[PDB]
Amino acid sequence: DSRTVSELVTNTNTIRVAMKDAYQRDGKYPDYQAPLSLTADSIKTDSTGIAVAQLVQLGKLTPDEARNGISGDYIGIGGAITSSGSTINKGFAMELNGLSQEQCRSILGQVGDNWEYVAVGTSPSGSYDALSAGAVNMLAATDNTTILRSLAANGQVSLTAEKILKTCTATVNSITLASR
Repeated sequence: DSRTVSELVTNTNTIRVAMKDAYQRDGKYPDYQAPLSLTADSIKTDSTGIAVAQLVQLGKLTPDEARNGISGDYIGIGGAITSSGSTINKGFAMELNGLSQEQCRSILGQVGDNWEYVAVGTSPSGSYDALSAGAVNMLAATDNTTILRSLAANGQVSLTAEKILKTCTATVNSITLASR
């Protein structure tokens, strides 16, 4: 469903800018609070510190821009680290869950170059496996199948069509995008 993919791709850009704008004054980004309890009602009211709910409450996102229309979940957003021994979320990460191989490849080809960190996982609809385990390590080494691009030494990898074919190789795929 190309309309849904297109919407998610366009939204990814809006979320990136929203996060940078909202949390520039602070100098660091919020911890992950799962968005999996949110509904089309409570995206507008939730007070537990879920990033996408905060961006909606700030007017930076509409309620639908916060939602992954492929998985049916509100989009997961958590912290990311920018140095090896750090406890501070100097970056942020968003995860796009529940993607078929074809959806994953389409999205990667349309957004992957816009981010400093790009990883592919297998998080299903209903789960955010890349964010629920703590801040994302933006310095993870790149490899063929899972960490595509990162802030690591030699992590600035060109996301060629052939490299994208080497990933999203699972039945159910997910993409994690992170930035300073």
